[PDB]
Amino acid sequence: SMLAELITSYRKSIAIYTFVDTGLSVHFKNGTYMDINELASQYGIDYSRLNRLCDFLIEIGVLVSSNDRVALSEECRVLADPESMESLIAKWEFNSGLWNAWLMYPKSLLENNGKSAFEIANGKPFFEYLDSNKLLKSKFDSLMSKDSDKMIEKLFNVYDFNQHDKILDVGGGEGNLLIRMSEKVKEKHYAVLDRYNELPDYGNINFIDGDFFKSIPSGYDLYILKNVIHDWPDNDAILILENCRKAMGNNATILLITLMKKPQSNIIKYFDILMDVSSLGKERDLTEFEYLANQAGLVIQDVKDIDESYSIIQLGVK
Amino acid sequence: SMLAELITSYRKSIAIYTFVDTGLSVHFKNGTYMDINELASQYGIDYSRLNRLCDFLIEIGVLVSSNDRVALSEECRVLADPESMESLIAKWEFNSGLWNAWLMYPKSLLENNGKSAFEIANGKPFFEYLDSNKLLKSKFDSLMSKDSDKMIEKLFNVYDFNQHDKILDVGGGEGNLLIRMSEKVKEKHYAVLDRYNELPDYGNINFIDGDFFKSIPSGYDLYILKNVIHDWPDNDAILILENCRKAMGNNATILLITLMKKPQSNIIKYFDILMDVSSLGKERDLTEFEYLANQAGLVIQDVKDIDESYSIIQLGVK
Ligand SMILES: Nc1ncnc2c1ncn2[C@@H]1O[C@H](CSCC[C@H](N)C(=O)O)[C@@H](O)[C@H]1O
Ligand SMILES: Nc1ncnc2c1ncn2[C@@H]1O[C@H](CSCC[C@H](N)C(=O)O)[C@@H](O)[C@H]1O
Ligand SMILES: [Cl-]
Ligand code: NA
Repeated sequence: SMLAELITSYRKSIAIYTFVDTGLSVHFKNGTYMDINELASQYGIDYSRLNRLCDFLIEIGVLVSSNDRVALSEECRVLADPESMESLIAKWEFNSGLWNAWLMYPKSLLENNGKSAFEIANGKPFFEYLDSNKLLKSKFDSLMSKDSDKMIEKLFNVYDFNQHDKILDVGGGEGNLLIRMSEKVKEKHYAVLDRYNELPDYGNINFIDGDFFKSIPSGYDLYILKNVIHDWPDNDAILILENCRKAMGNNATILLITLMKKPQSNIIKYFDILMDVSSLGKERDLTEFEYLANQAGLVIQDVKDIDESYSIIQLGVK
Repeated sequence: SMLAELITSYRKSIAIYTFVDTGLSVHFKNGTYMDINELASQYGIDYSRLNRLCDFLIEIGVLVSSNDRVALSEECRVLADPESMESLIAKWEFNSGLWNAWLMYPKSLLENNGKSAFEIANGKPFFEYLDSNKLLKSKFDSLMSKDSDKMIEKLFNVYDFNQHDKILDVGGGEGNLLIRMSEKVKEKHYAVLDRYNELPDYGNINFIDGDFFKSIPSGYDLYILKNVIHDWPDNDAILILENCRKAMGNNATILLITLMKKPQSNIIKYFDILMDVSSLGKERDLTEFEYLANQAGLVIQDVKDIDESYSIIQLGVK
């Protein structure tokens, strides 16, 4: 039945996770056809068990078959590229911490104690958990950087970054937004604020180890908040925006790069439940963003679509 | 996108898990509409968080909406019934033991050291884990009992159980197959063999605490193996059938009630990966069953369809 299919859908996700995690995926570049017997021998996997996994991946349209040889389907070819968005999701999404968070979604709803399903499952908030696991953080950080890679060209078209001299990426992680930005937009003071166990290095980017709940570095004319605000409950989001307001000058800009609840967005509902489970975060409409801005002592000056899901919100001091 | 959607489709599974586990589903009997605010108040869930879950359940076709009011979709009305197949799956499938088994699927393939993904994840094999968790075992056993409820009518008019005097259900669990069988096939000697922390009690049914790897009781003219063989690798399946051979008389019958890889067996690959991860089990075609029987000194006398996925295989002594 349709309902039976929905309940067992998670097995499709796990089949893809397994294909990548085993190291098999990177042998299927450019829709090339592989002998399963050969792969099984190389990796010391039982042929029959590997063939049964491939049969399932054929059934769900990830693999195609021809003369006892298997290739990635046209739509799933990106899975052979380890730097593809889909590969980076497959290498992050199924980490034991986030996987177990989902089981505590019901408990997190019934308790209503300000603890996310993730914190109930793992005994630590999401970003504390990442702070304690270097390899898992690099997998998350890599996925976030790929999001900046996919958006930078769309971003240039909707906002003139060249009008700014000093730019701070607030919660910028690896700082890939500014790395990509620095390729077209030259002779700027580029800086990134995040939580770092070790400060990263890249060109003349000023990486600052800090905490946007405590303070925001002053003296920047542009403050960028990309995929930050949706992580946080209202009060936490207001504190970040308020710390930004107190740090910034009267002629300075805050630019939110954010998913926004718009009429057509299936994808925002998937992010909404992920944000809830991960950190009691949420996706917001323009009215909810207006509320955050007003509470923080800011005003929205401009709103523009980056694409169907993503938008820029330009704020100044009220 | 189609690949991205397959990777995140587990969230659909968790959404239904959550809807049942919170106890929300039983509130929606007879396709009646509910106010989401009243629902939230009844269960002490934050209204906004419950609304966001409901928006996801509408998107995936579990709920239908009329403004602030939601009802179960025609296809998902069974979630209101706590005794439905889909409800019993939702209450079993997402136990932390089996959920975490899926993460160890890649390691189980690469290790190839006779240990299931379940045993790697949980530190003990599937049926040992159920031995030590009574509440979880009752949820597993209930789901198995429902499978018997579903096929007993089709099973009656495919095999004449009335021709036998003494019947043993080997790995029969709660013994629901014989319970339901006894309703229309009366004045028989019914017996169930399984591993029990406490003996079930029903009518004249002889519940026997045993281990089908060690011995099968003698003196029954019918031995039923329903949904047992597919749990086991070839060597364990042969041993079970060997123990049935050594127990049974020359005039006695073994009846395998089993999922079979046959033409128009739609959902066999889903069960196949489940059996692999759970206990290094597998689904088999008639040839593979032929091999198991021959190795255990048995002969396939008859094969018949129960439905599109389930078959009966009639065995006698070679
Ligand atoms: N207290 C805090 N102070 C600063 N940065 C924080 C923080 N808590 C979380 N973050 C950072 O907020 C980021 C959210 S993910 C978004 C990353 C990046 N802006 C991008 O769009 O690709 C992470 O890099 C995380 O480390
Ligand atoms: N060593 C063993 N000896 C006896 N029964 C065993 C066993 N290992 C597993 N089982 C039982 O095998 C069954 C597999 S599930 C199938 C149950 C039932 N025949 C039905 O079709 O609904 C479980 O009840 C489990 O407890
Ligand atoms: Cl939330
Ligand atoms: Na960045």
